Amino acid sequence: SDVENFERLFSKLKEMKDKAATLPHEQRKVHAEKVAKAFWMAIGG
Amino acid sequence: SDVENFERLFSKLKEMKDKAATLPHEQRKVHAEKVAKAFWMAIG
Amino acid sequence: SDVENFERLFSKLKEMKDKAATLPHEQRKVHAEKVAKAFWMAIGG
Amino acid sequence: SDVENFERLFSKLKEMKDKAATLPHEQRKVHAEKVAKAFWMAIG
Repeated sequence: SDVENFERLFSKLKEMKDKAATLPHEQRKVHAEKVAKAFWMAIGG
Repeated sequence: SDVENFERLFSKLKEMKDKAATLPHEQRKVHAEKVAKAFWMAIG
Repeated sequence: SDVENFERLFSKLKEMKDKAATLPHEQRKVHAEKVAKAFWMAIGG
Repeated sequence: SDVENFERLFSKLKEMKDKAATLPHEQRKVHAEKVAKAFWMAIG
């Protein structure tokens, strides 16, 4: 029904809000992994 | 200790290998989170 | 395999460590050779 | 002894010639060792 659909979509919006809050931590993790890949290639990995 | 240094460096090589291997997956997560943020900011 | 690759890369890190330990002796040798080149040019070599 | 002095000075000229000629190669070794040290310190 429309109520269950709205409840599910609010849950989806909360999911999107939480993903957005994760973004700065995720971007720092990506930078650290880029550094690791550069070192990994440099030593001949 | 010789063996302890190898133990430490082996795990640091493994950690560096794992970070490097996870980079494409993490880049896809960052993109998906950016899409989620843009839609959340526009809607909410 | 991944084990042989890790073993080879540890060997590479030990190579880099040994090169780093050689650096002070190498810099003293470079200074002595710079002195020698200055004298060599001075006497018309 | 006249010949002994020439023997000594000839080899000192040769040693000085050899040091001077090795300078560019040794400078490249120093640079490579500095690169190895920077990466070893950052990783290990």
